[PDB]
Amino acid sequence: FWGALEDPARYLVTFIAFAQIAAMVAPTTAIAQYFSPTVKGAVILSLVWFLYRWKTNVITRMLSAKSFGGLDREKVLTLDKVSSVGLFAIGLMASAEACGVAVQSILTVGGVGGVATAFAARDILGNVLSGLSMQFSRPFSMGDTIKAGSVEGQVIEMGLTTTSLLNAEKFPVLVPNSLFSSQVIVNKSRAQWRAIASKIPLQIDDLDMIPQISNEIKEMLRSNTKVFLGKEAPHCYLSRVEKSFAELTIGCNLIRMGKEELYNTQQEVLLEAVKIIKKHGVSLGTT
Amino acid sequence: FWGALEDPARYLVTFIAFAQIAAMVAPTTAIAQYFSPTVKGAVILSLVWFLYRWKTNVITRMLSAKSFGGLDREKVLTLDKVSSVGLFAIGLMASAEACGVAVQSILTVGGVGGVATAFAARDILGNVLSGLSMQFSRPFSMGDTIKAGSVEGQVIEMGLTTTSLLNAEKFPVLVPNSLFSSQVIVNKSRAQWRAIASKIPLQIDDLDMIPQISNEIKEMLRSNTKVFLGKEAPHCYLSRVEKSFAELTIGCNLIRMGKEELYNTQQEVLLEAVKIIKKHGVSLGTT
Amino acid sequence: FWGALEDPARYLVTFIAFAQIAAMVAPTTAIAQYFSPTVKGAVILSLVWFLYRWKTNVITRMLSAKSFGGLDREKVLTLDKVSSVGLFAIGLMASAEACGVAVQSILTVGGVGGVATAFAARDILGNVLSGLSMQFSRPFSMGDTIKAGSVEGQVIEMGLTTTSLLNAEKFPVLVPNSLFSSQVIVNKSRAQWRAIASKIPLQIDDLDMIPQISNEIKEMLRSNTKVFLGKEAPHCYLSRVEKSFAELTIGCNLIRMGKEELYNTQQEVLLEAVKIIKKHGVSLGTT
Amino acid sequence: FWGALEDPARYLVTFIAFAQIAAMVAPTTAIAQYFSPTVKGAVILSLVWFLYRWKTNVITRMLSAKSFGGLDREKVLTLDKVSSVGLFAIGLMASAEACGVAVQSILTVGGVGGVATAFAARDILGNVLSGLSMQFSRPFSMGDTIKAGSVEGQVIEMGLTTTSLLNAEKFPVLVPNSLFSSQVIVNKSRAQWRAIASKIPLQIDDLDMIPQISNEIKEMLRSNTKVFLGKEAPHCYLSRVEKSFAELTIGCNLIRMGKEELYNTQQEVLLEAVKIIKKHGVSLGTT
Amino acid sequence: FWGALEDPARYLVTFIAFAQIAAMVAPTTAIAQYFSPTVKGAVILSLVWFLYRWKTNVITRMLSAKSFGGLDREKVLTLDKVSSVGLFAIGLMASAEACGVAVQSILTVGGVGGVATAFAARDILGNVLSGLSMQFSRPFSMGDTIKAGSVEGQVIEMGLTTTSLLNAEKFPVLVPNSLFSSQVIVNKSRAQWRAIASKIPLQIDDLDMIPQISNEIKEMLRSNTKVFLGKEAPHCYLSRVEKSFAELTIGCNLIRMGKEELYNTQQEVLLEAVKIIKKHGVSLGTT
Amino acid sequence: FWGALEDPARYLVTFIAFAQIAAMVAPTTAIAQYFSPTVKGAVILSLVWFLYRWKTNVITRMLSAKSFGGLDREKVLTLDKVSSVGLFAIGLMASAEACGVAVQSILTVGGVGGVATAFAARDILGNVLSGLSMQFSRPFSMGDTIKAGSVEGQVIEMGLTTTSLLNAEKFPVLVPNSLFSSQVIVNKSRAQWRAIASKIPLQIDDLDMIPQISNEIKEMLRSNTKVFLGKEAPHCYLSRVEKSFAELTIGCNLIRMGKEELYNTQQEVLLEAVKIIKKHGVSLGTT
Amino acid sequence: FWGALEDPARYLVTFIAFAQIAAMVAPTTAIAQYFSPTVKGAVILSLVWFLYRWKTNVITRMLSAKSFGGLDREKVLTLDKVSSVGLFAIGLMASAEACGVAVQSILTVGGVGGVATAFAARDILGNVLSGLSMQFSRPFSMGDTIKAGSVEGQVIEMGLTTTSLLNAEKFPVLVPNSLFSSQVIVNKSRAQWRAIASKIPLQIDDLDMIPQISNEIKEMLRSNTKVFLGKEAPHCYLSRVEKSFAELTIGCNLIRMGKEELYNTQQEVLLEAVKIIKKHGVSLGTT
Repeated sequence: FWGALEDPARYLVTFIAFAQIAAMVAPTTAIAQYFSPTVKGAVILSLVWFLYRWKTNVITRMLSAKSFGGLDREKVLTLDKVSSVGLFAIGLMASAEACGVAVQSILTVGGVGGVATAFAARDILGNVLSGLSMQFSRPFSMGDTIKAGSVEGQVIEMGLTTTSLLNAEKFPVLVPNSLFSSQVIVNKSRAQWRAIASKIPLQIDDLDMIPQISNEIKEMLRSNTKVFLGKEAPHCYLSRVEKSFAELTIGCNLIRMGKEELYNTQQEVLLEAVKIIKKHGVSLGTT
Repeated sequence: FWGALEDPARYLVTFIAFAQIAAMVAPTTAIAQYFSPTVKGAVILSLVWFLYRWKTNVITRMLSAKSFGGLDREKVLTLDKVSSVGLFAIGLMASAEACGVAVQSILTVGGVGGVATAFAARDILGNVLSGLSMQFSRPFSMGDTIKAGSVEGQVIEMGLTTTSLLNAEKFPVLVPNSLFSSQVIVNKSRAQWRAIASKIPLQIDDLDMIPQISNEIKEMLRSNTKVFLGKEAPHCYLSRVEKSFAELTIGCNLIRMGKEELYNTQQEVLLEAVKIIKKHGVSLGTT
Repeated sequence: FWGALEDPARYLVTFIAFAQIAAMVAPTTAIAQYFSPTVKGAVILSLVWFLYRWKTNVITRMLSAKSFGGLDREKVLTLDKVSSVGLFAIGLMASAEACGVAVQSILTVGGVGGVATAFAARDILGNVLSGLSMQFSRPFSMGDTIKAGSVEGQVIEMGLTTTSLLNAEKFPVLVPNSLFSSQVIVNKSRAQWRAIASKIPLQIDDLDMIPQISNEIKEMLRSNTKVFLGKEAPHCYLSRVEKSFAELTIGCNLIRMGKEELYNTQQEVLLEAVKIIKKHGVSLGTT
Repeated sequence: FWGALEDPARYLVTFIAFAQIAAMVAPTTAIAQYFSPTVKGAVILSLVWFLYRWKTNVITRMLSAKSFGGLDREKVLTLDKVSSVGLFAIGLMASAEACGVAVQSILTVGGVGGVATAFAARDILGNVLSGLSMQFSRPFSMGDTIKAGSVEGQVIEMGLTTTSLLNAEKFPVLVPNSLFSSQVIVNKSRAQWRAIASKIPLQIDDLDMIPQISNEIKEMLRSNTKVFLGKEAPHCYLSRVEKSFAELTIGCNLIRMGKEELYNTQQEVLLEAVKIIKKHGVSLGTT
Repeated sequence: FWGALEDPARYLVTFIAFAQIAAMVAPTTAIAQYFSPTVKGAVILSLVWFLYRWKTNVITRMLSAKSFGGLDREKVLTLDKVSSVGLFAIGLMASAEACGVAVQSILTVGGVGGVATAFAARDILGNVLSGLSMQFSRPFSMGDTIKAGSVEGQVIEMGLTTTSLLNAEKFPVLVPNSLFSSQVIVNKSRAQWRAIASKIPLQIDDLDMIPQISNEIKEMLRSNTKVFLGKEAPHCYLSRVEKSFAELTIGCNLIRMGKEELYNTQQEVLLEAVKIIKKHGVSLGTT
Repeated sequence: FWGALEDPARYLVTFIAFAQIAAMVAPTTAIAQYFSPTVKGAVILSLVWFLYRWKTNVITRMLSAKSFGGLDREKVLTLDKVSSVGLFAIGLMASAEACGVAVQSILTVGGVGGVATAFAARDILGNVLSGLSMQFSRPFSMGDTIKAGSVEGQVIEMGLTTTSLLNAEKFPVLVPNSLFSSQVIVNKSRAQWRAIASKIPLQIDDLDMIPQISNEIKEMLRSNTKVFLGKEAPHCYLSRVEKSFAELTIGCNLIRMGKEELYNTQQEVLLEAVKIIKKHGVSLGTT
Repeated sequence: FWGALEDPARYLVTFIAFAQIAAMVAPTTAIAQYFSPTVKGAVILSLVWFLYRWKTNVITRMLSAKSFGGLDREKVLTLDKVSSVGLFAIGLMASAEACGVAVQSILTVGGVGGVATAFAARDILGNVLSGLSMQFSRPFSMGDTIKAGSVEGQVIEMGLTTTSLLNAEKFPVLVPNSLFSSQVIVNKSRAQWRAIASKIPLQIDDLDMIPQISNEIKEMLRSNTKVFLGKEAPHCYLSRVEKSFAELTIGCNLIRMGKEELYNTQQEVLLEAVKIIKKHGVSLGTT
């Protein structure tokens, strides 16, 4: 409040301005060595206790009068405590710098004791900066079923420090944002043309009808509705040939499945594929 | 105590103020080079031994008189020891800075010997800052069964440096707070619409009745009471088809289960599902 | 706007230039100690509130007039908020430096409170610099199916901070660029002469016809069309001899396969190889 | 010793004070440029060799006279060697700073050569600070069977740098304290209401009597003495249904077991549970 | 261009040199406080806009005239953008330092905002320095089939930041050079006297003929051509004795195999070894 | 040698002291700007080439005269090379600081080029400081069979940088000391009351005699000589009940076994336990 | 060359010394503000282009005249390029410091742009310092078959940055030296009294003859020649008792085996042990 707090803050620096310092030129060691360390030494000592009144009138204005603020009560009552040590740290650290008493000895205990809280606020401040860069980069939105670190889930909320995303067990995970600027984000809702990589083991003991099984499965997959063909072709090749079988890794490429249309297709592709395998008189394998 | 400690602290700087320095202008090298290094050199040397009396009268006022303080006795008796080296470090480090003796040689052994304890207090101070950010971000409360790093447990206490949460074995884990600003917090009590991902292997050898099993299991799951349907549909599709079977991954989505209502449902969904499988004359699979 | 914002910015420094400071030589402590801390103290205090008008007229010029800018609306409305704390930080940090009030006490809270955001912007700024080095080094292009960390996918987009590459499940992964300057990038589209490393177990119980199987498989592989021979020779040697079998690790080297020509060859090489094995009357092994 | 060491330390600075410097005002370059670099250059050079006598009279006073000190002999004989390089480093680093010879060139080899031992003492000093924070935070006491990193053991000793805790093999592990401020501490002796999570596979082939087995096991567990019921209910639900069986995950919640009362209960709960399973005519499963 | 760009760069500092500053000694605050902050303040302000013309005439000289330079077009068009912010950063950061306006407030936003890009360019600059040390240390050449981190491949190219090496699947891996100064490089082409470590399980049930099998296999291996014997002897000892067998770990040491001469030997050593095992009437084991 | 090296070192600074500088007051720019940059500029330039003679007379005094020193020859011949670049670095870095030529430009290439070797000597200097803290903390002695990181072995030697401990294969491991201040040290020779955690599977199919087996095994273990009972009781409970068996985890607590008395007890406890199991007519299990 | 390069380097500073600066006292702003910024500004500007001639006459003296130097040609031709940017960096960084133009703005772009290459040369310079500490600590020699990180091999070469050691596959691994000051070095050639830890499963079904098997195996092992007994006794105890067997972990301690004497003993100890087992009529186990 710039209309009601400057009275003991600024009127008591107009006081020490006029009463003792400016009007009075008393020659008993008060000009050469006290005119500068008691104006700047007293502007600061009554600008720190300006900011203490501008700060602790967020006690009167925000929590006492308004209904606990735009924060909560326990959030703002420890904010009028962690901003009262960062105001005493700048208060003693600037009031000792202007009074000339121990200038570069309190600045080195408060520039090193204040870089201790910069070595240590690399996690919470890294989350603030990475969550500040998620607003520019935009990897996801409020519905995208992303995954950072096997943290598959749809994004509930996007905060500054932590985005909360609702897990595969429908548990609201609260991912810190520094896991988004240092890790892979597999965004799974801005995804068109999804894919199948299934595998069917099959007991042949023939090893020569199997290019016709591998041809007719491809002829199933490219003559399938809701299958995308502009990207990679539907592949069905064999691998892992053993004493009795050869497992065919069926691959296909769907188009914009909605997760209940998806599993009907991942079911019916594999079932129709097994129908084509049983058409050639060969049963399925033991793995 | 600003009413009873300034006597040998501040009366002996009013002493060296008036007796030797201010009133006396003795010309034998006492003004050009001793007026400033013995006022600021003696304000500081009797402000450090002010803070030593304000500090060691927390011995008389807190532990000797009051019942061992708001800390314990062994907490505050090593606090009147770790604050007596941070007062001798600022005492020699400011008393050597005002006396001009070795200014930037003690400041570089105490600004580097004091950043050794800032390289090293990145764990305990990181826990203080991350536990100070848990008050603003609020990932959990005193009942939330969260997990940070396979550290599943309900939160007993929320401290500055370590929140203690009671484990799955009902052992009170004491998680440091820097595991909350750098890691995922799967908060499991602000969770509505929980889910089932079960799997049922089933020996068919038919592979063509199985869309009717996969349809009738879905018709069980969406006609089930206490099952949420506004989010993802109850899915029952097959995967991993082999020589004799196909395992059906039954998925469902419950609503706000209370962990004893939960397992009755995760039991009866799977039992009723097996009843529907045995209705179609197919038994369960070998995995 | 250098034609319409300097009026209250620069005309009110020509004001305090001429009106009070330059023309007026009033001897009541206004020259020795106020001529420099109120010109540079007021150039800066009306150059910060120049840049506040040049900055908040990107509100009028970019989002209000033009259609939300070359950024979006929510991108530029938090850019006129994160550039208004970096202008108040340089505003108080330079306005306190020119006014001489607490010079090296606000510079040490803003050079340490501004290196807190340099300890912490090592992820987002590391992504900017590594994505700035991807433009010079060029590991990949817009079609290259690269992989950084089991992150196999063709590159959709190449941004500053994150390149997005479409995964093996055709999910648009959004890889941060610092995973490209610190990790291996297996670029799989600037690849000629691809290879096969297959394995065929085979029940012999002879262990002496097997150099003729290993010779005739090599004679298959080097007399194969679309097989590259200028690099490593097509090898077929045995390993892992056991109670009944010896698995032959067939290796070959193809030439510039197009991923649907590829698996036809990886099929027919192994099938023709099994035809050569069954020509020598030995069946395949149990692994 | 402030009564017997100042003789060659301080009497030879009263010597160079009176004999050559203070009383003598010889005009051959001895006042303008030698009065300050040979008082502060000789106070320091006879305050370093004060601290060398106060330091090496811990040789006479502590190890030679007293029985090897409160440390050992090999501890204090290398402490009068690592404090004689930190006194020669501050001795040359302050004696070169007061003599003006190479001020900011020895301070930059001793403020950088002394931050080499601050980059490197982040492990031992991190253990000192984290073990100094274990006195305030108090995660455990001298009997608590804690575990930090699969380091299960009861705490023998709690030092500054390393707490030693006696392992599960009854080997005295010596955990560094920085593993307590950066890692989870599962304190297992301030634990009330311990739990059972057992599993019983059981060959049913019925799948319809099993809600009565799951009801009667719960009726065993809540009608059990020394079982806590104010927290989570005793659950017995099925999971992992397969070709012949369904494994029932029996859970229960005991009360303050003393590790030999515990395993009698974890035995008799599972035995009585198997008695209830064999009461319903179904045998146990194959897993 | 030092023959055609200094005209508006340097002729307009000879202008402000002669016209206003040097020849003119106008006494209206232009000598005591403007002679130094407007020569060095205007040398710099017309040396930055010298380097802007020397820089943006790499636009005219390199890309517009010559065919897109020794870089590409998109490489050099973002190089005339990332060198125009490092010239505006040094331009405002030196032009504000010479004009005296906010000296140590812009230097602390540009020495800390420029060490943000030194905390962050530790990956790309680490690759430049480690790839600059690969030229001195020389771990490999353009044909060496090295491996850093299971990154087996022959080295295609050796760049500054990334050496590209063609993988075991003949995919051109692009390894960053900091994986060569911090990790093991198994250089496999400057390798003489390669080795075999094979294993043969063998069903004996005798356990007493086996020193003669282990002697005759060694007599095979040292009487083998292309086998090196100056280093370690060819060993054949048993290990892992079980119910029926004992697996003999045959070791040998070849000489400078060329990868197709190699596998013929690794085949024929094991085949001849099995011939010696079948000579003693014992068949091979089950593992 | 302070009796024979100061002749060209210190006599040539008494030379430039008296001959040119002190006695001669020649007014041709030799007092205002050359009296200080050529005394301190020549004290240093003949104190660096004092330390070069005090350093390279460790060539004459230590290796040439004495038998290669208390180090070896190859140790001290590279110590008169790595101390001749740290003397040229302080020689040019202080000789350029006193001569005033480029003071803060060589100090910033030698305070940053000398903190490059402080970023990098965090491993070797961390080993020196952690091995300097092993002398105070004392985790082990010269016979203690400790383990740091699955590095089980008895400690042969305890150096400054690396303690060498003889492995479980009796290979002298050379552990760096920074693995002792950052990792767990399971000291296994200051261990009293060792333990057994054995397991016996046993085919019962009774599940009701097994509290008498679990009682009689405990009655064996507490009536056993050389078994400690003041700590945890000898436990024998069952776990992992399956189709036919229940494995009993026998635990016991021995007393100060000497590793050949140990395994006789770990043998005879399990054998006597199996005798008690076969007394109750039940054989051992399949696991 | 201090006899032929100082002509344009030093004769053109004797030129600007005598011709314009020293002899000429022209009063047109050439003494107060140009006498110091153009002597030190021109000593440096003709000492940098002294070192450019002393540097680029390693082009004439080393590679052009001598046969490509003690380095190679490609090593020294990029050394006359990476020392020509560290001479232009110190050239502009000191020439801008003496000319006074932008002193603390180029020093902060070259003390921060030169600590970017100190954040980044922590790998190559860490290898130089750790390989410089391998000369003092001496963990190994040129024949020692050491292992750092499963990097078993005999040491071929010991460089500054990387020691190359020939692998178990006889591939010359090139280990960086920072893997020796931060990791365990199991030096396996300064090893006396090697050991055996073998295991023999054995089908007993007796469980009472087995102390006589465990006694007679020990009587074999201590009555064995080339077996060391001054350290740990030869142990043979049982563990892992199951349905039919008990595996006896035979341990022994050999003496200074030479790797072909070794495996004959590790063979014959196990064979003789199996002979003693078959003497007691019990066959070997199934594991």
